[PDB]
Amino acid sequence: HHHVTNDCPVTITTTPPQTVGVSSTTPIGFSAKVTTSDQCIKAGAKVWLWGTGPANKWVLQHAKVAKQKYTLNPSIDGGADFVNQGTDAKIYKKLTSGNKFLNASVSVNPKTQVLIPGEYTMILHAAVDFDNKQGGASQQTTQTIRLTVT
Repeated sequence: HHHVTNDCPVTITTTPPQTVGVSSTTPIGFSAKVTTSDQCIKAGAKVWLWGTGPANKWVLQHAKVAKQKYTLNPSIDGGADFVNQGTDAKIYKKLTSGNKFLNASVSVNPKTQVLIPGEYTMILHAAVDFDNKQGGASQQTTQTIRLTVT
């Protein structure tokens, strides 16, 4: 029903960098949150979050060794959805004035997923879809989540 004349921002935050010991058994949480401007929410903006893995799953990737990685399936807030009823892990949410954030998280369980020392990064992509004067448009950005082991 509405279009904007300044493109919607895509505003993502993530968990700050974490450090853990190789022998820790505690679950490690990582989360991301996406929003946009109040005017874009009024206009009907839809925000997105996705990873770089198969089916847009989130990948915690060792800096040195290509094959060392964990592909993680996200959990999302109750107002968000997965693409195609969950056949893909890409996430979207139509924001509203009473519900302004898309929130999602993953977890590494050291008990089932072995912890190797070193640096890990996890790339997340976020976007916002809206209409401007030329019709459908989107802006996207990226942020990298970090984990240091031992």
